Amino acid sequence: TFISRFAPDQPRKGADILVEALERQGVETVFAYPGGASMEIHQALTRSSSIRNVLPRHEQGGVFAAEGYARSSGKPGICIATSGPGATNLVSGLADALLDSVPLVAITGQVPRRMIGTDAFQETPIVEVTRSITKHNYLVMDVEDIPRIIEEAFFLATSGRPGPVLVDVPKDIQQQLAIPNWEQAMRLPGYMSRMPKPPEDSHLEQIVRLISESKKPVLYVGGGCLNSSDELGRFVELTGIPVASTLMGLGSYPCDDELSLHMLGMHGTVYANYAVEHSDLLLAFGVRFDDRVTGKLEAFASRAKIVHIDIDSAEIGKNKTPHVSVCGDVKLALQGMNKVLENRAEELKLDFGVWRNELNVQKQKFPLSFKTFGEAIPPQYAIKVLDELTDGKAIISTGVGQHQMWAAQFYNYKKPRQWLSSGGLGAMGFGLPAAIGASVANPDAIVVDIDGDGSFIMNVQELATIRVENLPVKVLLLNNQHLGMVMQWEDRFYKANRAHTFLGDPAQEDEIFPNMLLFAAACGIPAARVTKKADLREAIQTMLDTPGPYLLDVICPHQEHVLPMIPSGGTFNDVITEGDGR
Amino acid sequence: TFISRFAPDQPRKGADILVEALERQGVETVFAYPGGASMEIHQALTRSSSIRNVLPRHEQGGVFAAEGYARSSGKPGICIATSGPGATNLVSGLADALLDSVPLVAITGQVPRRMIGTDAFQETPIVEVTRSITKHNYLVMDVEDIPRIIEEAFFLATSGRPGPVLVDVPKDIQQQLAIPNWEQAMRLPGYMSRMPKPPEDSHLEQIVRLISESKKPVLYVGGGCLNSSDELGRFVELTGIPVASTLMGLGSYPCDDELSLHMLGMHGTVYANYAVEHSDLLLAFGVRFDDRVTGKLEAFASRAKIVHIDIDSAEIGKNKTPHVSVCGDVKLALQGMNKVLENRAEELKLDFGVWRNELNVQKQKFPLSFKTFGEAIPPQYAIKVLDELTDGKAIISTGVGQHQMWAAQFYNYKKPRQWLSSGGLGAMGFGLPAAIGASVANPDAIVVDIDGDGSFIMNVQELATIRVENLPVKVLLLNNQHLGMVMQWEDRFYKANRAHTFLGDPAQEDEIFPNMLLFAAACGIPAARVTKKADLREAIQTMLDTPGPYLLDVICPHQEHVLPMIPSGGTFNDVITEGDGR
Amino acid sequence: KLEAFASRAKIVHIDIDSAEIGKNKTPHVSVCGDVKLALQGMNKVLENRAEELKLDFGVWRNELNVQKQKFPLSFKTFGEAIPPQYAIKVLDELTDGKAIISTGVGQHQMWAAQFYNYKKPRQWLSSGGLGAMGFGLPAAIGASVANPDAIVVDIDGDGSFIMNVQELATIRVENLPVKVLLLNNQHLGMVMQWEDRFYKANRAHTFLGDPAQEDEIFPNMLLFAAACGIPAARVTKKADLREAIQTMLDTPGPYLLDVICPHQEHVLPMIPSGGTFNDVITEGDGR
Ligand SMILES: Cc1cc2nc3c(=O)[nH]c(=O)nc-3n(C[C@H](O)[C@H](O)[C@H](O)COP(=O)(O)OP(=O)(O)OC[C@H]3O[C@@H](n4cnc5c(N)ncnc54)[C@H](O)[C@@H]3O)c2cc1C
Ligand SMILES: Cc1cc2nc3c(=O)[nH]c(=O)nc-3n(C[C@H](O)[C@H](O)[C@H](O)COP(=O)(O)OP(=O)(O)OC[C@H]3O[C@@H](n4cnc5c(N)ncnc54)[C@H](O)[C@@H]3O)c2cc1C
Ligand SMILES: Cc1ncc(Cn2c(C)c(CCOP(=O)(O)OP(=O)(O)O)sc2=O)c(N)n1
Ligand SMILES: Cc1ncc(Cn2c(C)c(CCOP(=O)(O)OP(=O)(O)O)sc2=O)c(N)n1
Ligand SMILES: Cc1ncc(Cn2c(C)c(CCOP(=O)(O)OP(=O)(O)O)sc2=O)c(N)n1
Ligand SMILES: COC(=O)c1csc(C)c1S(=O)(=O)NC(=O)n1nc(OC)n(C)c1=O
Ligand SMILES: COC(=O)c1csc(C)c1S(=O)(=O)NC(=O)n1nc(OC)n(C)c1=O
Ligand SMILES: [K+]
Ligand SMILES: [Mg+2]
Ligand SMILES: [Mg+2]
Ligand SMILES: [Mg+2]
Repeated sequence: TFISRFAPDQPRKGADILVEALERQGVETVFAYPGGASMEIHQALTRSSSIRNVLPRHEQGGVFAAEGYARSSGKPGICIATSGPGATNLVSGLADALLDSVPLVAITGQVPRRMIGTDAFQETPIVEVTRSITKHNYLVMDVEDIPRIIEEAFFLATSGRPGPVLVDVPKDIQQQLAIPNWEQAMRLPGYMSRMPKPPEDSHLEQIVRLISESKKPVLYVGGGCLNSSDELGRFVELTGIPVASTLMGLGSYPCDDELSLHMLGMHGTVYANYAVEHSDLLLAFGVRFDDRVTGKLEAFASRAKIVHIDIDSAEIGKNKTPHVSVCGDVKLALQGMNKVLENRAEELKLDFGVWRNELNVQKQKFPLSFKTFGEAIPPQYAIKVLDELTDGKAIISTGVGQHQMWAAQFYNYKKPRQWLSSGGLGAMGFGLPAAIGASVANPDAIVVDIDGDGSFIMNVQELATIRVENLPVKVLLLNNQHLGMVMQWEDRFYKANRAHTFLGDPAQEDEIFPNMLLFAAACGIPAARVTKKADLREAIQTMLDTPGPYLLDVICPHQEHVLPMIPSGGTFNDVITEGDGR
Repeated sequence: TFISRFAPDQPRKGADILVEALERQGVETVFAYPGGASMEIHQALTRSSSIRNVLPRHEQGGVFAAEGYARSSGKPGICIATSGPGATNLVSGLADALLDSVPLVAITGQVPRRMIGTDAFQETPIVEVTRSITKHNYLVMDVEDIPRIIEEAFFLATSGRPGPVLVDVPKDIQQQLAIPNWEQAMRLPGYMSRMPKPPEDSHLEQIVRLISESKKPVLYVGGGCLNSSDELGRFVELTGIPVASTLMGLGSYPCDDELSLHMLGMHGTVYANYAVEHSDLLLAFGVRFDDRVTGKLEAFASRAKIVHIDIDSAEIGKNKTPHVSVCGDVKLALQGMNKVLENRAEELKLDFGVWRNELNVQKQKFPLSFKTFGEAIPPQYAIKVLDELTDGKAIISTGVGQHQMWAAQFYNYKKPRQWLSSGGLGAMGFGLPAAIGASVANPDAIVVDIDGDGSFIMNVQELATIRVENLPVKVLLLNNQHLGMVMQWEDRFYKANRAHTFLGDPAQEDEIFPNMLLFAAACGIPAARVTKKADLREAIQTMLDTPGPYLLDVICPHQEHVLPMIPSGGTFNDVITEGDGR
Repeated sequence: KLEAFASRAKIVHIDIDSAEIGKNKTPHVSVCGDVKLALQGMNKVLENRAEELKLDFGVWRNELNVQKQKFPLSFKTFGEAIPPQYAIKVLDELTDGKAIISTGVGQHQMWAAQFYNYKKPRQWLSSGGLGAMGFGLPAAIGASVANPDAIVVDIDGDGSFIMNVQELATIRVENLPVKVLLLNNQHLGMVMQWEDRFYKANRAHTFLGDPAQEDEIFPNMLLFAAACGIPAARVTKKADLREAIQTMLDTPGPYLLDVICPHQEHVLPMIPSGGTFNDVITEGDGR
């Protein structure tokens, strides 16, 4: 039973109605940056004793924090911004959430209704701007629509394929007095009629049949499995089918496990891509056959009968055409298949040990590798040490680039929602704010932002947020003084011709620039720099053991290349295994 | 005669064609941040010896810099970004340029043509997203359309009412080899047929007639007059009509002049708003009757015959209905009227000395004012000292808020394009990057960013850009530890109830947080902090005399309110002249 | 050509749509509002200051009345053939200018506007901006329902009329006294006219009759009416025209009068599209 701060017959501002609507959705935390068109909402927030605001220093920091909050918890992330420049600053985060299917509700203040379309002060047609980069959006045109729309927004954001929903609220609506009706019915008849039914037995039996008839099966798991770790683990025990994961699905199956092929794709392991290449049965659970993974589609799993289970019908048959498909929750499909695989367990004689042996040979001949030069610090080694010292239980957010790939390759995530990273849009500056959101959602957890010097400085202002909110966010800054990923492509495809990839100061090219330590000191955040590999272990330990926020500046040689690499649009035969920029 | 780096019969990459197209437009400087979808363009830039790139640390920094470049020169500003997260990071700047009518060409890399619409890696439908916040945009679908589209984009951005134009270029187009045709004809038959003709004599004679029949005329000038300072000055000499300027029109008429009523509007001077209120003839040249200026439209210039000259027909009669109008270049209209006003100079007996005396009485009774408390530093006084020490010849960019209004009130701009400020959208974080663009465009000029601690930290990463590019950007940071403008509205309309407006650290509320000096030190930028009013003059002098970049942290009491103030939607009778938050 | 239009005039524009004020022609004085209210206000002033003002544009009116004598609306009469202009002029006389007139689109539409003197507004129903054929007959239906006691006449062309000929059924079933004055030139006249002046009279699918019997009137519109139980007749000689129209009016209920016209007629005068007043065509047809 919900308790309101207002009487059932007591008229209150629309802004107060909007906040209570959030309270009735179980919202405990918002990321809101005040402005003229949203002042009323911010006032209403202070009257709430159950909702806490985390003030960012930039709205992009706000929305990225909401994403980190969502990704690390499974709850919807909520961010609030003012009209105009506030709203437009959310855009990268909205697109980010849509591409990675992250549940998000974004609320923006708007100019009064009568002022709309007149090019008014701080006015932006944000609904028009964001229609193609949100799952859905709204323009509230009456105070009485607030309870319904808020309920619909949370429902749409969290159900089916999750995604961002934006609600635009005109200032006069916020100021209007009304008595809300919470027993309103949602107006989503089309969306609800197309909601996937629970998986039928006939479809599930067909899959189990294909498994018993295969000899080289491979699991291909992604973001859709983040809530099915238990079910998937049970499935693997009953089948013994090796698991390859996408960038978005890391941790769904334990990375330190024997049957883990780790990540597949452009920078996936040789043995993961091998498995898919030579498979005769491909179990695609919660994936979307993106080109980072497939490369040339005609060569991708060319020998396999393909099973695709997705909650979005639009994804089934989009790029790769499956032989067998199921449109529904992969969690329910796994449960159903587990029931059958156990009751008919000995009737079936599942044993892909010969196939697993073949893959384990590839794992020995072509494992993940890095080279150590003198006392210089290998970024791969740095991440591997972090894994050991945190016992693989840390929440890891990243920026985008080389360090991102290494963070995915050399850390073994035990559970889902430990790995927070921008995959589809691949937005730099994501790491630090996402870590903020994750730490708020998980106060007792070890939270580490593995960032690059390019990505880190993009939203460096959120260091202030971290200190003020007293969040124990650790920053593992891998500093190669470059935009590494772009620099790598220059080396392989443009004869190493540098085109604005150096981030330091050409007047003092051997000096580290900027001095990230002083960025931290500005925000009262303790920090240090390590350069010698011998001192690295103790330095990371110090970062972890020191209570509160910490910045560790890890200096790396920039000549390092992410390996292995399948060129864009290429095949497994085109995989690059050796070489750098020396 | 233009000289190409390629033979007329030599096939070259589309990216090389795009860069030469910029060269043929006279482009000398771009603000580009590299990414996968735009690597080809960046490669092509290095082969150019006439175009220089300024690498920002954030694309929003890039686009804001392009704006500052444009506003301070009258040339189009050019920014380049990669696909996806690069493109979306431009959005605030695009909206900003559209609302303030700033000439801008934005180029974004895009995924290959065949990949469009497939939710590909780093793909954003940026044309769809930005259609409502640009003057026009393009999606290049063939390499042979590049010369035409680039030419059209620059033409559209700089002609008529200036504005931002975005050109989206797919990666495969950049890589395709072709022989460009530069003699292509632009496909803009509609736009060109609606281009305003030069002002007719009959229209101009009607205005001059109204002037001779008036007794209380007032000039109402704005952004449209930025290229007519000479013509406008000549006009004033011949008429003796007092001048009121918008936030966007500052400097069109010299602020230190006797006939200057300074700024009108919400935070305009009492005597400027008085003049308009009691005028019988309102000469609206290059303005758009925004609500910051007019307040309640029915009360705005209720006794005046209104003359409106605008190059955009859609602006004439939008909010306020004029008696006489001219659709065309205000520069040409001024020239025509000057010719008549001089030939019929003694036939006309223009003498509004009685009206000017009435206004000068209001100027004595209600001048701009500030109070000095002990040794604390008045922000108004700080800006006034900067004016004296730079002799009013400095280029001034600002953030958004209280400091912005004070920068407009207490600095007397002699010429147009000294004043760079986000007016229509009012985007924070604009100041520092805009100063960067201005300094690149004007290497020998004194460039000063008058910023607030909220706005400054939003794009603080561009401090790195400043040092690396060795730009003599001065930062006058007015630090009140708050979001001042919002805090002011809290005091007057919400009983001073603080809702997330404090920017410091509540654990050490008397300590200045963050330490902006260390932000500068991180980027090797010399800096200092002043707290006592007695030391202020010497501190600013040091900032100016010190060669290169400099940050001056000016500590101000936060209780200050911007005055005077006409409440939103109010009239002249509702003007607030006294009070703060003490 | 906008640059030539009223090039010597100070322009006053009163419109209730602000988007229309300054769109094509830039006014010196404008009022955004109801023209009805503007007229009322100006009338009050023009009467109170009536003798203070000495308004007398008799010299200007004399100059125009000279042009009216030298260049009036005209048509030519060939033998016993029926001039469509004359047909409409006779309808005006016999209905005393009090009839509601709907039209199709084309030559007959222009003649209906030129040679009928409408006394009051909302007598004239015609598609102007879009200019949609097949408008006449259904519009007459709507007008007759709204104005049961009024004389309603659809002045239509054989191309426009047949486009929605099915509404003849509607007319009979609803027992509406809709009169149809069908001006039949066996062609798409307006298009045919442009062919004559701009394409050397090269016919491109403008003939509406049957090429196997090109002198026979096709289709037989009388039988269209008979199908829907609507009394009808056809007139060909100018001498019988007056009595035929009278019969149409005096006959209670719906009626179709098929008026046969020579197709060589051109709508005059004509200013070519995008032209000026100096480019006005005053003479010529397709003979
Ligand atoms: C520099 C860089 C390099 C990259 N290289 C790689 C790489 O080498 N390898 C790699 O894998 N990725 C790589 N990516 C990431 C890549 O772009 C995509 O983000 C990722 O591959 C797609 O993840 P996904 O296939 O698991 O589908 P997701 O984007 O995670 O979407 C989840 C899918 O499952 C469905 N789904 C959601 N919930 C359910 C449910 N309950 N039941 C059933 N279905 C559900 C959804 O409809 C959707 O189709 C890289 C990114 C960057 C920035
Ligand atoms: C916190 C804050 C407070 C503000 N308060 C105020 C205030 O108190 N007073 C104030 O004035 N502003 C204030 N503003 C700014 C305000 O929102 C607008 O930016 C500004 O008032 C509009 O400028 P403008 O009227 O000159 O037209 P502009 O936005 O500058 O546009 C120029 C106009 O002239 C036309 N034009 C352009 N070129 C030509 C040409 N060659 N010939 C003829 N016409 C041309 C254009 O079509 C356009 O209509 C404030 C902004 C902020 C952020
Ligand atoms: C906002 C933005 N701009 C540009 C890019 C393109 N981009 C860029 C410029 C990368 C290099 C990132 O540099 P870094 O220092 O943050 O990390 P690494 O040096 O490890 O690559 S990665 C990449 O794909 C992007 N993903 N996001
Ligand atoms: C990106 C963004 N967010 C929010 C606002 C709304 N806003 C805010 C939050 C202002 C206060 C700015 O604080 P400041 O420190 O930069 O300057 P002052 O303290 O002098 O006001 S001003 C204003 O209109 C805005 N204009 N732009
Ligand atoms: C539905 C439609 N199609 C085509 C046209 C173009 N059009 C055509 C084909 C006209 C000739 C109409 O023939 P008509 O018999 O109805 O009238 P006239 O012979 O008097 O011109 S008039 C004209 O502008 C149109 N206006 N409407
Ligand atoms: C924020 O912009 C708006 O909401 C706005 C656009 S038009 C219009 C009448 C309004 S408002 O309702 O009357 N609030 C307002 O002007 N302001 N102006 C401010 O600072 C100048 N603030 C803080 C407002 O709320
Ligand atoms: C940048 O994104 C794209 O341009 C892109 C989307 S789909 C597709 C086939 C391409 S690309 O032409 O083949 N370049 C590319 O993949 N990448 N990938 C990169 O890093 C992973 N870089 C730097 C690219 O250019
Ligand atoms: K930033
Ligand atoms: Mg780097
Ligand atoms: Mg401040
Ligand atoms: Mg005809």
